[PDB]
Amino acid sequence: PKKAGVLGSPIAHSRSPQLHLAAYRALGLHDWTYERIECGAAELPVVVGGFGPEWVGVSVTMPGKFAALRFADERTARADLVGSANTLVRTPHGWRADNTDIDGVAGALGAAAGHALVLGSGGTAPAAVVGLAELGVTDITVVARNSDKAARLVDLGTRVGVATRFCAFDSGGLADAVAAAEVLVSTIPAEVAAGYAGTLAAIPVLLDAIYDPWPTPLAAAVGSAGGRVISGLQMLLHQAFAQVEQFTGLPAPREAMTCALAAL
Repeated sequence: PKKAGVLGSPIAHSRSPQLHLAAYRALGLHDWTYERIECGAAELPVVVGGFGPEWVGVSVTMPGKFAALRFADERTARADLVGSANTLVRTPHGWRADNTDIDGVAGALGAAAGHALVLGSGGTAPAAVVGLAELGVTDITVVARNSDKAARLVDLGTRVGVATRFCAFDSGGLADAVAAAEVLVSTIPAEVAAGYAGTLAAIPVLLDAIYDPWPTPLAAAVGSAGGRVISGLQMLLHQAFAQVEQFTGLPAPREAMTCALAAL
């Protein structure tokens, strides 16, 4: 019997246990548990440090992903690349940090090329840039409120081989940016994106990281226009596959987890 869970604040409405427990069931790991743990950044070392030996690893959501990367004694190249970790895995002597939000974006989209648009400068935005690059996107426009953080994201794009630029929200460049991109990944709150929904509506494909409440105004606008709409639930599904594999040592049971997501 082993233990896993998700660390975050807030955490009460996490859908991670539904996915992980569906997976453990399908794998015949019936005795494993997966718990929602209220945990902020400063509290992360207290909780993970206090884990007994039956803990195999934990998922980490906001606001602990930077603290998670620091707490680990070992970090994957991709976690290093995006600058934070949503996964901690127990190793013989310590903890390894990974970031599966990259898989979350790349897997939810399946494929992409040419030009992409990313809303937001922090959160899952770095993972989205890397995930987009991974799929073979060659040009990314970052649209964000924070111009300083956006420049850092732009440099990351450049460093994974992608022509990357910043476009301010209310600079009069957004329409041109939408017209040139084939896919939009939105990492900002639905409340912020809503006012831009009319301009963003024309995008051929939307991946909205938000999944609750649903639909977001942006999703409704794109869906109304006939664009492909992918909810945040798909990102959650695809980032969970790699965590299940690292926690269990077994292949992610994709059909069982997909059935659990449909219920979600």
